[PDB]
Parts: sequence; C-alpha cells; structure tokens
Amino acid sequence: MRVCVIGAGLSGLAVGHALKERGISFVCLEKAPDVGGIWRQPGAGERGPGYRTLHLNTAKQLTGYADFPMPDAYPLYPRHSQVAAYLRSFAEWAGLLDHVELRTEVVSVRQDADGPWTVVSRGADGAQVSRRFEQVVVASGHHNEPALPDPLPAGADSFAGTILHSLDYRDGGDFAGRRVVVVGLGASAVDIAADLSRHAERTLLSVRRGLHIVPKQLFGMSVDEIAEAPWWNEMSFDERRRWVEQALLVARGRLSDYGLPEPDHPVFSSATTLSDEILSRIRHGAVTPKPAIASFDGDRVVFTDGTSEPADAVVYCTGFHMTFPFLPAGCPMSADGSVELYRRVVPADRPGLYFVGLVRPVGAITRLVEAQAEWVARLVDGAAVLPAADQMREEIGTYLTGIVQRYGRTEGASIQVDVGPYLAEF
Ligand SMILES: Cc1cc2nc3c(=O)[nH]c(=O)nc-3n(C[C@H](O)[C@H](O)[C@H](O)COP(=O)(O)OP(=O)(O)OC[C@H]3O[C@@H](n4cnc5c(N)ncnc54)[C@H](O)[C@@H]3O)c2cc1C
Ligand SMILES: NC(=O)c1ccc[n+]([C@@H]2O[C@H](COP(=O)([O-])OP(=O)(O)OC[C@H]3O[C@@H](n4cnc5c(N)ncnc54)[C@H](OP(=O)(O)O)[C@@H]3O)[C@@H](O)[C@H]2O)c1
Repeated sequence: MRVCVIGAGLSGLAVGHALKERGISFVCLEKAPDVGGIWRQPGAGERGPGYRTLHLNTAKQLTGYADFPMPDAYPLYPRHSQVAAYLRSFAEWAGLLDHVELRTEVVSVRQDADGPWTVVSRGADGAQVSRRFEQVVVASGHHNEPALPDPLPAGADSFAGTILHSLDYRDGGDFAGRRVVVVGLGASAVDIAADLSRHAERTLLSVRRGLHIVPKQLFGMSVDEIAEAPWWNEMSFDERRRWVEQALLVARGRLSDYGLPEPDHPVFSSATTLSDEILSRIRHGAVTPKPAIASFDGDRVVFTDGTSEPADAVVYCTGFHMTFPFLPAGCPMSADGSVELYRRVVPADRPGLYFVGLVRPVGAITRLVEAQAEWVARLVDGAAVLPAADQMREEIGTYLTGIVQRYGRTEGASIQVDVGPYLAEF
C-alpha cells in the first residue's frame, strides 16, 4: 500500500531495502521474469543493453552494496552473469522478493487530487490491474530505449544486410565469418567491435568524433579507485589533467597512431571510453578504424572518406534515450535539454514521487542510489522534509545554469554529478 516502487534493478532493490529497514509497506513491480535489471539480460538471451562479453568497468568493492560485499572470489570486474547472480542473492538476503512482483509491468501512473497515486500494471496474462498507492518511487533506469542516428544514411532501406542496435546484440558468435560495421566510440562500441574480431571475418569501427580512449587501469589502480585516492583528490584540476595526459601517452601514446580522431576537447571535457582491448585490436588488424557511414550501396556500406566495404551487418552502438512511458505527465524535464529534479530525485510540483538512479556519476552509481534510497525512506514516513516548491526550484536552477559551465549544453548533462560532494550531503 504505502510505497509503489517501479523497478527491481539495482536501484529498486536498493530502495526496497531502505524502506524495509524502516518498516514501510511497499512493492517492486518488475516487468522482467527476475530481478537484476540490465545485468540479468545477457544470460537470459534477452534484448537489453548488455551482451555476453559485458563486464563491469567499476571496481567491485566500489560497486557492490556497502552492506553486502560481492563474493571475494569475484574479480575486480565480474561478468554480467556474476553481477546478476550477486544482485539476486542480495534480494534473498534482504527478504525483498515477497515484496516483488515479477513479470508485472506498470503501464501508467497518475496522481489523484487526494494525494495517492493510481498505478495500473500488466501481468503475463496480458491483463491489466489498477491500484492506488500512497507514494510512488521511480526506479526504472534511463538506458531503456535505443537511440538511432537522426536520419538513417541513404539506401538503408535497400541494404540487403542487417542493421541493428547494441540492445539486439548478443554474442557475435551469431556473426561468425560475416562482415560487420560497429558504429560508435562508446563503452558499447569498443566492447562489441572487440567481441566481433574474434568471431567476424572482418570488423570495422565507424566513428564520427574522437573520444579519449583510456585503459581500465593505471598504475595497477582502476580509474575509479584513483578518484577516491587521497593523492588524486589532493591535486587540483590542472594537476589532474596533465597527470592523466602524461599517463595516457606513456600507456597508449597518441590515439592518432591508431587511426582514431583526436578529441576536440581535452581529457575530462571529452567523454572517456574505458577499454583494455580496442587499441590492441587495431594494432593486430582485428578491427579496422573507419570514419562515418555515408550510404548503403547494395551489399556494401560506403564511408565518408570514400571507401566501400562489403558488410553483412551493422550494429549501431549509438546510445540510448531516457523515456518514462508510464508517466503521461512527462519525464521531469526543462525543454532546454534538462531534468527537473530537486537534488536529482524530487519533482517540485508532485508530492510523493521520487526518482532513484537518474544520475550519472564518474564511476559506480551504487553509493549514490544507496544514499538516494535512505533519504527517500525518511521522506516517505516524515523523518525528513523538503523545501517549499519555489525553493526546490532554486536548487534545480542552480544545478542547471551550472552544468553549462563545467560542461555545456548537450544531451543529458542534466543527470550529471560529482561523486564526492553529492554524497557529502547525506
Ligand atoms: C550496458 C551497460 C553497462 C553498464 N556497466 C556498468 C558498470 O560496469 N558499472 C556501473 O557502475 N554501472 C554500469 N552501468 C550503469 C547501470 O545502469 C547500473 O549498473 C545499474 O544497472 C542501475 O540500474 P537501475 O536499477 O537504475 O535500472 P536498470 O537496471 O537499468 O533497470 C531497472 C529495472 O526497471 C525495470 N522496469 C522498467 N520499466 C518498468 C515497468 N514499466 N514496469 C516494471 N519494471 C520496469 C527494468 O526491467 C529493469 O529491470 C551500465 C549500464 C549499461 C546500460
Ligand atoms: N561496463 C561497461 O564496459 C559498459 C558497457 C556498455 C555501456 N556502459 C555504460 O552504459 C552507458 C551506455 O552508453 P553507450 O555505450 O551506448 O555509449 P554513449 O556514451 O551513448 O556513446 C554512443 C556513441 O555513439 C556515437 N553517436 C551518437 N550519436 C551518433 C549518431 N547520430 N551517429 C553516429 N554515432 C553517434 C557517440 O559519438 P560521440 O561521443 O562523438 O557523440 C558515441 O561514441 C554509458 O553510460 C556507458 O558508460 C558500460
């Protein structure tokens, strides 16, 4: 009755733990046949952002729940199978599954003038049920709808091949002996180009802009334990900026010597993509750097420098869009490309709705959602309160009108934060 949680992923298990530890009645409605979120989906053969060779890029001790450590025989980056098995055994140890409805998809959420929210869910039977709930916590995560190129390049209609997104990619063993263009330079592109390159006959990597490809580790320490190390923090910014530059050139030299465009923005201003494989796949010819895709000329794809290439498939690793389809009201947005959420969680106009996990930090999100979960628990039963509406909107306006200075206008810079001082406020 008290709290309807949408999402049994990492973020929704976390919030369910935090209400349970306060004694608030709640349910997690999850659409998937088990808990775990995206990490469950490779190994269930299901269309999700992950793939079979997906691993963590954050340190296990920094990524597992601070109350429930990951198995110690786990490596610093476990596989998607290892984490999704860790999440479920977490749900077991917290006794949350009795409060979990699996295979139940929230189809709409509406606020009633009395305060409670009516929430209609769809079961495996295709049947729908409508229920009222005192508060609602959104925990559905923002990598849920595939983001395509704004126009598909010309002739895509008659490509005589197979054009897909990172969500529909699974093993690559499905691409054994074929010819694939990977479109992207993000965490999903580098990973998938390298998965092909062991299965594909030829593996191309089309890129539009240069990104700062960085190894998972420097000095033995992963890039996430460095941003918690006292030394790193005790240095300024320009001390850190050239610190990494020297380390990256000593570790991988110049990206231009791999066929990759040089970033138009320096490390810390141009998204970093962490890989320990791609450059060494270029240097062995297993993946071949390309520019943008210009056309689909028959059974081949034509690139912007002029080259042709026979291609049986193209998997677009072009990102994802943040959609919240069950809120007819509109995702908490500003229309300049920005989120409307006091402290990245609370909508100012709607009492009783929280958003857990709609943040993008450097490194693991886990502690951020642990904090968001504990604060939303004391908001529900009144052991914490919020400013007035207008004061909430002043915090949100300082956060916007600020992400333009450390960052800039773009896409989704509005769910972005530092780890340290954000969690300092808890
Ligand atoms: C490919 C990929 C790799 C990543 N790798 C890392 C990594 O290595 N390290 C790291 O720290 N972070 C990583 N992340 C970030 C990642 O989002 C978090 O690790 C974690 O998955 C948090 O997910 P979440 O619980 O917020 O939501 P998600 O796990 O994204 O999904 C939440 C759940 O909500 C459910 N849901 C959605 N809509 C409904 C509905 N209407 N009704 C019912 N249920 C619904 C979904 O089925 C899902 O189970 C990665 C993300 C992606 C996409
Ligand atoms: N643990 C892991 O190893 C792992 C694996 C996968 C994902 N993740 C995480 O999960 C999220 C998934 O993001 P993602 O991997 O999809 O990467 P992303 O950050 O969304 O980047 C997608 C890539 O597509 C390019 N692109 C965007 N629009 C394009 C267009 N219209 N045409 C062509 N190319 C275009 C971008 O180029 P530009 O940058 O130049 O715009 C970028 O290189 C990220 O937060 C990532 O860190 C982690």
